Amino acid sequence: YDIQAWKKQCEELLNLIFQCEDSEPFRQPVDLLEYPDYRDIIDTPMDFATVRETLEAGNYESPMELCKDVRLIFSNSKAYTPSKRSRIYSMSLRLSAFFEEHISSVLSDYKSALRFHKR
Ligand SMILES: Cn1nnc2c1C[C@@H](C(=O)O)CC2
Repeated sequence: YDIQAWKKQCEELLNLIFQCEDSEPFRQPVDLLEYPDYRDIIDTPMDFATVRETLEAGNYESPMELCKDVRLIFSNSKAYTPSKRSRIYSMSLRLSAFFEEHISSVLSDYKSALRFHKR
């Protein structure tokens, strides 16, 4: 019932994501010189270094807020892809399945900890 445990769990999951070859297109903001029309389609850019920095600055209040920003990395890739069979989009799908499989217990444990505290 540790209410704060999600933070280190999320740091460790981000470490696994940064080791994954599938995360390379998403580690830093999308290069606007390489994709000149990117901001014509994407309203809110997001990347894993921004998620890690926000976590490390103490600017997430819960793992749900972190999960919303990671999900935005994946929804931006899906909105920007010219094809659902593109290389970078295909990497985003695999990485999203890996993230979702690992974040489930972090969210469950955090919510259980809040419920125990409320009692
Ligand atoms: C920068 N980026 N993020 N997601 C994607 C891309 C490139 C896009 C394309 O290949 O034109 C496919 C999906």
